[PDB]
Amino acid sequence: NLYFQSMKSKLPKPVQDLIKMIFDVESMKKAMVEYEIDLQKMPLGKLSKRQIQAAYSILSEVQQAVSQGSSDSQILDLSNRFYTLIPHDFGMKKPPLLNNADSVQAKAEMLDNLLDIEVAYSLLRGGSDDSSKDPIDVNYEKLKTDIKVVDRDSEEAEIIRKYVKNTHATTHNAYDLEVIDIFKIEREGECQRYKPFKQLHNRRLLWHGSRTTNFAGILSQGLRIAPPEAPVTGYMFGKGIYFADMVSKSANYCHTSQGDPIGLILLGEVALGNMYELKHASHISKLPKGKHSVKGLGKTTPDPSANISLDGVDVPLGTGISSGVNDTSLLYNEYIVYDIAQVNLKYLLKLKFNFK
Ligand SMILES: Cn1ncnc1[C@H]1c2n[nH]c(=O)c3cc(F)cc(c23)N[C@@H]1c1ccc(F)cc1
Repeated sequence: NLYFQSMKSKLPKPVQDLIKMIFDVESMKKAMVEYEIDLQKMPLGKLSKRQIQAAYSILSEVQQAVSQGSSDSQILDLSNRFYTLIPHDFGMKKPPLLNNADSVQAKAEMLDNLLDIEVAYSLLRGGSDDSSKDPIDVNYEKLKTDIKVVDRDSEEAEIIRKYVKNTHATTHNAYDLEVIDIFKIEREGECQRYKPFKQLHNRRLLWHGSRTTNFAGILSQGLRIAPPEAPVTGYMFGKGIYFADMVSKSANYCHTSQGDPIGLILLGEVALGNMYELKHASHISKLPKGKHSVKGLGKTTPDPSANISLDGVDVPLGTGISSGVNDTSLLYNEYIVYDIAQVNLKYLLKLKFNFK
């Protein structure tokens, strides 16, 4: 042409850092190490969906054996089959026999994380690996998600920072949160998928935290419901998509540590409709007619008189008050939907966790 075209990224610097953080191979590897996976038998590139599906089904059979009665033989078999799919490093300490709810639930949570890691990794290795363009921009494109920095002095940013400041507490005072960057995101196709559900009333802007190593999968594919193969163990309100109205609650699901103290949390617009309100666990197959979601009532709720609207989207950013709620085990509210299309992701926050 007339111009020299640099091989540098065409993205702004905070977006570049976001892409590097979510495609960080070192983090993928650390996760594998923490799970004690044998990395020579099962390297990052060897993880597959079919493998993960089959391992979930095994865990469901373990769960059925725990609730409905087991033999030693059966349990040993299921453990052997699980570890054949997800090989364990014998250089490390003996792996747990899968014969109890905690182990089942820890392994299911491993599989959720590994699935998103596999997604990230396959996106990363796929494509034209030619230098026709910057690696950062190529990996950005693969997310099929528009990501823009929200200007810090814009209305949106002031509202968002307020939602964070107010709904962060002195209870989970392990850390305070600091907003580093606010991104506006739009996943390809999601607005169209969401449209019909926009018709329902009670649309709310709610938090959803997750591990950083899951975000490539989250952005490329959107928030998902655990598959049918996955065990039900540990799903307080069954297999759906869970959100909080207090940033403190969602931030726990970032599983950030003093070692890596930055996490990512979403704000999504969720079409709740009529809410089935509950005070304790209850695994949900069907929902009562008239209801389109569940709300788990907590001891603490954002002050409803300090609530705001956006596009006719309720933003419950009031400071946390005692809900007055009688006989509940939940510290905080939760909201669950059972159809992936009831969610429209709007923002992604990068936060600093300042531990004490
Ligand atoms: C599995 N899952 N799917 C969507 N969200 C989630 C988790 C969770 N993710 N992110 C959140 O912010 C969150 C906010 C809550 F108030 C409550 C939540 C969550 N419970 C969820 C939970 C449930 C079962 C489980 F074995 C692990 C974690």
